[PDB]
Amino acid sequence: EWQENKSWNAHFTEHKSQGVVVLWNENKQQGFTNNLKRANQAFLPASTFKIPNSLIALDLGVVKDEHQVFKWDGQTRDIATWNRDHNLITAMKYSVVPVYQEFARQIGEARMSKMLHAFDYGNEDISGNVDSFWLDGGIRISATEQISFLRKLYHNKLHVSERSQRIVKQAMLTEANGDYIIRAKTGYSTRIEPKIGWWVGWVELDDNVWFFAMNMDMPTSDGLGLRQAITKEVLKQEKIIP
Ligand SMILES: O=C(O)c1c(Cn2cccn2)ccc2c1OB(O)CO2
Repeated sequence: EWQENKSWNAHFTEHKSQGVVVLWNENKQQGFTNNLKRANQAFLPASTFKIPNSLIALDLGVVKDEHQVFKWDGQTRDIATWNRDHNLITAMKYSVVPVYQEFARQIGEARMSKMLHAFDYGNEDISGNVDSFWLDGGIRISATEQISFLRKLYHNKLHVSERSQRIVKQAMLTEANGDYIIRAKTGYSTRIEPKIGWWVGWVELDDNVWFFAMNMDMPTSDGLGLRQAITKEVLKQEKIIP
């Protein structure tokens, strides 16, 4: 069920980095990680919370489909991609916080709390500001717990409609070619220590699917590219991608 492979530490070492990668082989039902303790510690989800928050908003009508437009409110913010109109697709891709804060207001916390207990998401706790608990409130989740939630979403087993789950999976699309497909979501948590980055999702092959969840220390914005680079080094060492 779970094996530790400390050879993968070489990939964090050679980049002067600390973190964890967790993998799950769905055909064989086997899990793998470089550090079993950190794999099972809880952190703020940050922008990886955009997956469940999308699901809830669609199932309630706040978002009607993936073409509906959320136009720029005219307030200039330090991230430049955020100062333009978006839909569900581009708002996931550029991690556009103020679009999703507006959703959370619309949903309100009786219904947000209800959906998270139904989802069995993390510690299920939404203490703090209705529109920022995932960035500086009481909600926490581990890498192994990210994997269990994502497996339900892959199999359409969450207690929302099939249509909602299909639309969110479309909007998670990150990479594809003749060898693999990746559906995933980035996160960057900087408001409460420790600053960390996330990348969670899966790799679809012709005949199997490998779920993944990673996080790593991130004192400076300069190492954000390492989230994907280290993850792909593990995948290649294990012969999952070329
Ligand atoms: O890593 C994030 O997703 C991300 C980034 C960087 N980034 C966006 C797309 C790829 N990288 C910047 C700000 C931010 C972010 O997520 B959240 O946790 C909210 O704020």
